[PDB]
Amino acid sequence: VETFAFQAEIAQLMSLIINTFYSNKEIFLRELISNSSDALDKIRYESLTDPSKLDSGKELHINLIPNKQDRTLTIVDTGIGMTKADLINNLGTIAKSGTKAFMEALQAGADISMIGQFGVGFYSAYLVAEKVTVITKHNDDEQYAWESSAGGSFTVRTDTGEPMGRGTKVILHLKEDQTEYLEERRIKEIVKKHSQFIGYPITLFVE
Ligand SMILES: CC(C)c1cc(-c2cc(N)on2)c(O)cc1O
Repeated sequence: VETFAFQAEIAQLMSLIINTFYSNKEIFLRELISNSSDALDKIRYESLTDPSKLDSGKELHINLIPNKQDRTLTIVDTGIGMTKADLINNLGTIAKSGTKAFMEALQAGADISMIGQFGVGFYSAYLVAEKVTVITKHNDDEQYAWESSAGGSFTVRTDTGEPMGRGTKVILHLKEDQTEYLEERRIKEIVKKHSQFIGYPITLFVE
């Protein structure tokens, strides 16, 4: 297991997300679904010229899996996946510059719900999760697990878990007071409200 420090700007963003009073926490799901859609777009585009890129799975979709026993909500996609280098490099985002721009915008009056416009929507997961685990598999690289409970560091290790084929799984270990996001009707409501027109099937698992 390798442990890394977040860049200062990202630690700052995470602390702000965790410590700022903001009731509209449901936006985290929209941001993660949006990220999954973008990753699915990427593998779709690559497959247009190299159909064999889909050898690792032809179906392009998103699964939402609540687990009340583990107090987790997991968002799974079969998108392009990330390399180890991507994970370390702020999970394939331009988080350093994006954070700067998000900050500049917040000063220009913007609110936290606009976070996705700056390429750092992922970190909104920390509105509802005490810990986030990201499992990912990119074609021709191994499966890796990233994990962080904030506090300035993250870990990366090779994943010995269930082989994914290709794509990304975001596991949200929810805060004790955020278990509404495991309720079927609540997830349905959020998806219908914020993600009604995503171009890939979204399947909400039941328990
Ligand atoms: C963790 C977060 C930023 C995120 C990244 C990817 C992703 C990005 C790439 N290149 O591959 N997979 C994704 O599918 C979903 C996500 O919520």
